[PDB]
Amino acid sequence: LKNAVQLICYPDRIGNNLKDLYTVVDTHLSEAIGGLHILPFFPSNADGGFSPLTHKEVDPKFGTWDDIEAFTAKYDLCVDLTVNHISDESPEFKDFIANGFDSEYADLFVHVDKFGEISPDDLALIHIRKEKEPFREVTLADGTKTRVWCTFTEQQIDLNYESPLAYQLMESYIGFLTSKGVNLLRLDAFGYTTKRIGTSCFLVEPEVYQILDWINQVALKHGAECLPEVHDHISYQYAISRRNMHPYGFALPPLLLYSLLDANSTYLKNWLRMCPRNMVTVLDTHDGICIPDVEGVLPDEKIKVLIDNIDARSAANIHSVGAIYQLTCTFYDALMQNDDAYIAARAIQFFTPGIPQVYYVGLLAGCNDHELMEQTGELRDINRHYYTLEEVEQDIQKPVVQRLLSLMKFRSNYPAFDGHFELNYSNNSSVAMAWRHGDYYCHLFVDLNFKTVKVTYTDVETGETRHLEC
Ligand SMILES: [Li+]
Repeated sequence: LKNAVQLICYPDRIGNNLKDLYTVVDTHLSEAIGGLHILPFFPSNADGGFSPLTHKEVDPKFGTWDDIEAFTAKYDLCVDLTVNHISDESPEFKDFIANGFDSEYADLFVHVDKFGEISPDDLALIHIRKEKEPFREVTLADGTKTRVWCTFTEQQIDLNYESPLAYQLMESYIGFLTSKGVNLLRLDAFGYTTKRIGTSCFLVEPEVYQILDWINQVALKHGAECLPEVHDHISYQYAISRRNMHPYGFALPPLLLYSLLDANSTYLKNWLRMCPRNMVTVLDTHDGICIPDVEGVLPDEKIKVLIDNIDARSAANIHSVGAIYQLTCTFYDALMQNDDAYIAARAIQFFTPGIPQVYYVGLLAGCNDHELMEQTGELRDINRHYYTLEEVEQDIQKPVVQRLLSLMKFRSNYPAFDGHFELNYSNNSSVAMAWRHGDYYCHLFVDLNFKTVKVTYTDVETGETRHLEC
């Protein structure tokens, strides 16, 4: 897998289709990116393809499989394996309803009547997305009432991992996708899949790791890399690094938001000393910033400083089990549209060990739009605005976006990152990150209280060290 800036993007949000994205990606980002994580295409009733009827298909409006294949041929390809759940509209679920209890698929779906009568203590013990019980009374064709357990939307149905049919549905999905050339696959919400009474049912030790390893092994024979995603204390991300499945850099976005807010480099630098390896490093993402990803990394005093100095166009936060659970804003509006601060943030991300991943609304320095969110009624939709290609053109004609593009291209192009990372000494208000591969060497220095981003690099054609201000 190549060490170049990637791109998380939608099949339909930019352009009218996947090919339209290909036209723009070839026209620009051809030299800047080298990878592509495309949010799901396959037909879904809920969560933007997070609940597909099947991974074995591509929705027609978004595009055709061959267009996805063309992306696979040119760049790296990452797509979502919703290992936790499948659609109710999905045929295997439909067959189970038609056959009622007597279906091969039904054994694969989890049933809550199997657990006996759950205690109130055991009930409260469960890790909760929303404040209704994670259950689903199904209307069978038989005219009978049964209960399946699902974590997210009712249309999504959780598939338990005590039936090997779960692992086998997985393996067929992985087979199709890795054949289509997907370099990497992200295991969506892996922790939720383990379920036990008297247990949180999220990230349960060590079965969740065992389930992850089996999926990873099938992918490795497949040749597709695994990027399981979890929103929990970084220690779980470190465990994923030990597994060799790639960890996510969920801690760095709020860490950098604080560090830029207060002009404070200390916690960022400790994290850099000890960050997990094989990480893929985000700033702006298609979800919000689920705060528990920064806890421990940033003190509660500083998380409170950040959350307060947020409250002001800027973030909106919805919390179910916490005073703040998540905050939804475009990263640009998180930094109050200050483009020097945003450039420093992207540079720091790129010098962070791991594979940097820029988001589309981030790449076009997009400001959040309330109106798309209001019609949807979805929070995260302020970070998921639709782009037309001429909107694209005029937005890449912005100075901040062109600076960003210069930055993205250099990080993918430069030899030194392929070497070792050495973080340098600096004061508590600035940061110094260096890469040294062989003769090649590059060096990011950011002043956080002035937002100045100076990179010194050695270029073989010159044969001499050179200094530029990205
Ligand atoms: Li690996």
